[PDB]
Amino acid sequence: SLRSMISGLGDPLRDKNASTFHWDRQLDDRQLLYAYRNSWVARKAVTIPALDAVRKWRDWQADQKDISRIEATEKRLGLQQKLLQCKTLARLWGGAAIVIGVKDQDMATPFEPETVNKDDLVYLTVMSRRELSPEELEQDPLDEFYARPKRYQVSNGRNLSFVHPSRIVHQVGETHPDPMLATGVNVGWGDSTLQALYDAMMNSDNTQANIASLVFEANVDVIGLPDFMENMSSEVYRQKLLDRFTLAAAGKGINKTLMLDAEEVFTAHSRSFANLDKIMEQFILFVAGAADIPLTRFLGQSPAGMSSTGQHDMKNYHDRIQSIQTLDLQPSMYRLDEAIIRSSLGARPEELFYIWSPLEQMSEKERAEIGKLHAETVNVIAGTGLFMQEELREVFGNQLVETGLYPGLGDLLAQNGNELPEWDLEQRSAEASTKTAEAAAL
Amino acid sequence: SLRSMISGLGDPLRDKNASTFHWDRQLDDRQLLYAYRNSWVARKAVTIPALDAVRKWRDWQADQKDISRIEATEKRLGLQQKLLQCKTLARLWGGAAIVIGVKDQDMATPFEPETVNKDDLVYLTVMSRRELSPEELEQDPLDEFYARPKRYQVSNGRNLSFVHPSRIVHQVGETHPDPMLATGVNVGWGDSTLQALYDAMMNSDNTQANIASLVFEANVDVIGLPDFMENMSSEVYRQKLLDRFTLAAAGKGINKTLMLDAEEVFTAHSRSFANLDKIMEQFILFVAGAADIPLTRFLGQSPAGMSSTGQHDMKNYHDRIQSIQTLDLQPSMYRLDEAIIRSSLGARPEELFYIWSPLEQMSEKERAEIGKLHAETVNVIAGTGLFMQEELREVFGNQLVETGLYPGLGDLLAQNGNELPEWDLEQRSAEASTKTAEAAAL
Amino acid sequence: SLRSMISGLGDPLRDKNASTFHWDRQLDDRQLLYAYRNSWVARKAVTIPALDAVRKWRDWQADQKDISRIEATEKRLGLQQKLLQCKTLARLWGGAAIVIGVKDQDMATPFEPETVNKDDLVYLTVMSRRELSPEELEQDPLDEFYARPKRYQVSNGRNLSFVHPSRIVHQVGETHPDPMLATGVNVGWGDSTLQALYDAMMNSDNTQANIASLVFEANVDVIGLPDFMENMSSEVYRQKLLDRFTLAAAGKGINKTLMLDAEEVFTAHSRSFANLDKIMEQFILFVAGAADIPLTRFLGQSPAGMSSTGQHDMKNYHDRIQSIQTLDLQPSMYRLDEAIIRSSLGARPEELFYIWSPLEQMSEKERAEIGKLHAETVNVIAGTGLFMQEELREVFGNQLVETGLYPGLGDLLAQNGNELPEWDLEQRSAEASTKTAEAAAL
Repeated sequence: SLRSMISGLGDPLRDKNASTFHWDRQLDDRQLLYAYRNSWVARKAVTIPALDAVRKWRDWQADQKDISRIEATEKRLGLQQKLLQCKTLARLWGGAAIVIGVKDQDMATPFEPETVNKDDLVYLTVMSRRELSPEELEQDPLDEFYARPKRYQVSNGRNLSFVHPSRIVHQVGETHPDPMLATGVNVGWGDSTLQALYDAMMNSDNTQANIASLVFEANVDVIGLPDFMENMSSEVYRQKLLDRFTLAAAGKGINKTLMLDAEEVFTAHSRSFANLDKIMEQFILFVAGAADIPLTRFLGQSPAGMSSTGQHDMKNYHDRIQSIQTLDLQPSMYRLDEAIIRSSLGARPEELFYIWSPLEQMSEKERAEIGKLHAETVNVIAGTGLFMQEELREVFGNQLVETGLYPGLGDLLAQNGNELPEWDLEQRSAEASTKTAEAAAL
Repeated sequence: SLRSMISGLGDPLRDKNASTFHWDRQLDDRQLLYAYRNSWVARKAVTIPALDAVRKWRDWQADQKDISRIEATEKRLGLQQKLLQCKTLARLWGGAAIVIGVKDQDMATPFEPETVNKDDLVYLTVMSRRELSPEELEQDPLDEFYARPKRYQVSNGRNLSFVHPSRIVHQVGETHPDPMLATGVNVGWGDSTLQALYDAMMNSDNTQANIASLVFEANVDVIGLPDFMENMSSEVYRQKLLDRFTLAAAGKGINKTLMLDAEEVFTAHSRSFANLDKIMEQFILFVAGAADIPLTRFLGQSPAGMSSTGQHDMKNYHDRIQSIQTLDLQPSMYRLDEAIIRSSLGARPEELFYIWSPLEQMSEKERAEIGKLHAETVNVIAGTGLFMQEELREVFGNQLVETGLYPGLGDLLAQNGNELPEWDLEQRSAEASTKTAEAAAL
Repeated sequence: SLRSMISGLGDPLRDKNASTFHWDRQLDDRQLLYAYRNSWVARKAVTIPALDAVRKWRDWQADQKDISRIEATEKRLGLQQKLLQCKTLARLWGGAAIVIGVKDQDMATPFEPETVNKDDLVYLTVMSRRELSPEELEQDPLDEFYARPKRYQVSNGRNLSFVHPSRIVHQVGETHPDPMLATGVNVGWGDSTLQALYDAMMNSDNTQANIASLVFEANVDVIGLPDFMENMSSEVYRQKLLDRFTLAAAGKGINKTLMLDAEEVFTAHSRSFANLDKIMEQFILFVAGAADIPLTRFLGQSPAGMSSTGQHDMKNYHDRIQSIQTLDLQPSMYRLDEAIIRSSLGARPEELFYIWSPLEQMSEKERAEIGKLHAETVNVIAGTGLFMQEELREVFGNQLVETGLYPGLGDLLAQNGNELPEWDLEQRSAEASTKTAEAAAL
């Protein structure tokens, strides 16, 4: 910091630039509901960066007619919607959690739903931190889920139901830096995301309601009567005055002219609206920066965006979503996603995985131009002898279904699976001339 | 420095330009928590330059079905998330540390977890400088980890647990220049990154709360009564006045006209908002420069970016992240990354390494155009005789999986490994005509 | 210089333009620590032009399986980080030095670690000028390291340890012009780089703290009471006044109107913020020019850069770094870099060297287009008979690994080294028809 001996440039008593500033903590438990429900600024910062992470998602890899019924268990349970509805409650409140139910599982055991090799999966109920209880910490620096609550008092009505954390997907809004020293309602949970952007939000919403108040007082005018103290001294006298000024100040304007006495004044006070529109747009920058959403997605496609050059428009926004898909949704679904591939009739392979779907929407003419190039990498790879032509039917057959170009492509077990008559029992002509190569040459 | 004998241009008593300036050190222990939690400026400067360094990461090299289970030990331990959660605490506080646990390892020995050739690795717990203790320095100028604490008092509750630094990954925020003369809480640790950008942050956040205060006082107006000293002299008299001015100054504006006496004044004082919006944007430059993040990532995609030309948008920002991946995360993981490749059933090769993944997101049409060119370098290289066609199946097979173009490509041990019938037992026709070359020519 | 006889244009008594100016030397020993730690301007000018010189570095040349273990000795000692941590301390302070330790080496001898042909290298400790001592000069104009200190008192605690300069890499910040006449703490060292840019730094940081002070006084207003000398004459009277003006001047603005007496004044004084934002940006030019960093790297990608045309953006900045890599890091590592290639089991070749890695980051699509052209220079060179096809397997095999296109390319000693069956024992058909050329023609 700077401090000058003359002119007081850094003195915390005289100068107040940054020399007299600090931060006090701020807390909120009820107005989180009021702000989310009654403000479009607060509802957009909660929903949309969590809604764009599960729009397109999770194309699997192996096909032994098994990519079809590994999705049938997802569509039955509604795992797409229940991960969206969980992440938003973790975004609004301090955190939320969805709890897994495998059939015939007892209590908060050391609870792995990984060994059960059946087709038994029924429960996916999702609850916020309102309906859970993080009522331990267990600071032992050797346990799995260290500094995490080990036991969840969760039920309504009938029983108590201690639940073990390995039965629970654990979702937080923002990770607290010192989780043992943390306080408030969210003890074993994270912190809300209306915490940091509360000051940026209330600066913008106050100046909207102030500048829209000045438009009513766009020009107020006064009329000064000489002895006005005495006309307004009874009821019968003052209604003789104010009934006539109603009919005389109703129709003034372009097509009527006022008549006044030479004493009466009639000045007009016009307010100023200079530069009050570049102020309104510099505050929604600081909200959109606080939510980490560009103004081509926040505030829709706004005309006041002049750095969206036509190749790198929103490439930073899809770099933020892929840091949620691989850092907040990928680790916490580890007791899932090996249990649901376990529910393919009990059998679980090892080289079975998934990737996340790409996020950029492509045009219909661009998807035709993409599919024209994928057919032409194959023509160059198959032209050189480096892979089996039995082999390329699987790989190019699999890449061309998840593109969505030829979606009705059922080739496994219907179209002789992966076998044609012409692979090995037609390449005799290459095996014939090598038998004639040196035998009929010398 | 300049100094003139007349006009006092460099005199530290008369001129105060830079002649009367110095720096005093500044310290902070509690408001690091308040600023990180309650300010979007401070939380963004901590998280995002440490979050973009572990988004995409570490594609390995050798495939003897071993790139699959060398990642299974990473996904089990959660090494992706626990390196992100470690670097942020080192970024906020003075430093942080994650400690390795190999099964059946005793104490703070001269502790190499490199010789143990088993499949034994369980513990990865990550703690800040709050929960460690750097309680030596050992200034001997010959030891490994010179000027580094040699012993860490770390446990909670039960025992004391001296821990050796070779069991610990050591992460700091900013490296202190003179580590022996250093003081404060962080003795053997680094310095926080809210240290340097504290002045740049508080300049911007003060001027946000001042300019949003002037919008309430956008135009205040006064009304001067002639004898106002005497109406406001009791309770019954002054409520006769202020109840009527409520109903008379509530509805003034476009559709109602005030009536005043000819003595009463009613002036209106309009404040000025000239150039107060180019000031607001020049202070977030100096924050984004202090955090070393461009305003196309800081403050999202901001419309006030006019030097992001369409080829070199953020090429400086990915040059900064690759200087973290190879200078702060690459050396400190040296007792890791040879222990985890040791946990491939005890056997560790020598020519096994990794590179860091590229950081630029590519479009879906651009990844089709990249894969169309990789197939065409092979067609030119295989067309000239310089490499084995047995050999190019491995190299082009390995480069085409980490691209993500043909991800379901299991060719090792399933597709006859690396062997086709047509490599050597089909090139007889080239070996036939050379037997007919000079034998049947003379 | 100019000087006019009338109008006094160059008179050092009357005119003060440049006629009354000189320079006094300036010194600083403690505030180098305060400015580096508490100012983002000073820390960026030290670290970044020294951090971008060791980001990518030193691809070696010969491969006889020896480029792999000539890097294993670098990665073991941490020579990448310890050259970065040395150059920054030389950049901040007057200079710094890293000292080499070869096993079983005694004292400050005439000390060449070049003759020792073993695998013995353990010590790399790096110390600033704080922990060394340049306590001779030896002005004899015939010696190696002329005007350089010949002996370094360096240890802590136990012993004295005279160390010879050929055991030491000598790094300075800025080379002093007259090193024998030099004074201060840095006698045998260089000068700091906060020396020259001290005036440019303090001009910018003062005007940041002044213009952010005016925003608090954006519009101050006064209220003049007629007899205010007499209300403020006791304690009970003045709190009757100031408690009512609190509740009357708290809520003034758009939705409340002040009521004053006709004597009371209420003027409002609005300050001026004209052109105070083009001043703020002309001072960070002169800092970035002083640090010799363009504003597309200093201050991140700033929107106020309008000479970064899309082909020659930062080509001057990489011309400055290559003048550090070949003029400050290349000569001083001469007792290294022949000792570390000596540590390849004692044997040192002669035609073994390195180049520095290129600095421009390339896109992923551009690295595909680069590799498509390198395959096509080979197709034209191998098509003409000017080089052995045995030979091009080494050269194009070596250039295609350091590009990073096909990184898993182990061809030496695994893929029959450099030999195929088809080089010489398949070109019989060219040697056959020349035997049939003139023999079977006449």
